Amino acid sequence: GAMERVNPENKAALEAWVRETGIRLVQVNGQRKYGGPPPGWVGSPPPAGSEVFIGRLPQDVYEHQLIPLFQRVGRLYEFRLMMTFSGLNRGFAYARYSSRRGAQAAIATLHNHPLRPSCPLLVCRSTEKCELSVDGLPPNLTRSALLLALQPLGPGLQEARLLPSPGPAPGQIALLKFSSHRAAAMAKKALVEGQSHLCGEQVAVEWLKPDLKQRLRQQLVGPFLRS
RNA sequence: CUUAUUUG
Repeated sequence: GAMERVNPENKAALEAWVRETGIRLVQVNGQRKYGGPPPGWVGSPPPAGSEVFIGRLPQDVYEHQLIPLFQRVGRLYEFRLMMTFSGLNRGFAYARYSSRRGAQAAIATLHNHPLRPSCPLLVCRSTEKCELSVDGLPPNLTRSALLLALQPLGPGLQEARLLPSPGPAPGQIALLKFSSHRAAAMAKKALVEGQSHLCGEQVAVEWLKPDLKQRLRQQLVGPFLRS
């Protein structure tokens, strides 16, 4: 029989695994995330580039493959894996390492890992979610009103600054530091949902980028090199 | 780089 039916043995295999480590994948309306890593180490990820994200993966692979592939390049603190149902499952996931040295090895090891002859497994980092980015903004409105305009929908905001535009054109950029990933996502989501066009102008909501951040920093160091 | 969570 079979060969014309689904294979539940796959999703059953990881169930038999999570039970033997006691991680018990927490569901998110259908998504899944791993946590509560095995003993042999103690601590918590410090402020570091310990963030890593794989992409362009197979739509049929399970975390029972991606997760061990993470625990071998470095200490995993928390992995997460998501898919969609608009017509077909996606294949993308990310993880946070005990330190950036684990995250740096992971990309340099998994990006160069051809899981299949047709799957150039892509990886990335520095998408910490800890910070939010904005573009366009109001015409002349002050930075104080920008925050207030999004403060009731993102009360987790600790600090924000507006200056270092991506260039070459003017228009500044707004860089918000939230209390948590989701805290920035709750605010970020409201802006893409339609809380944008503040002061009747225009806005574009996006996260930090590894190319954006170096350009941000190269001009941010400017006023910071002195008192 | 062939780049993602807010969610399907």
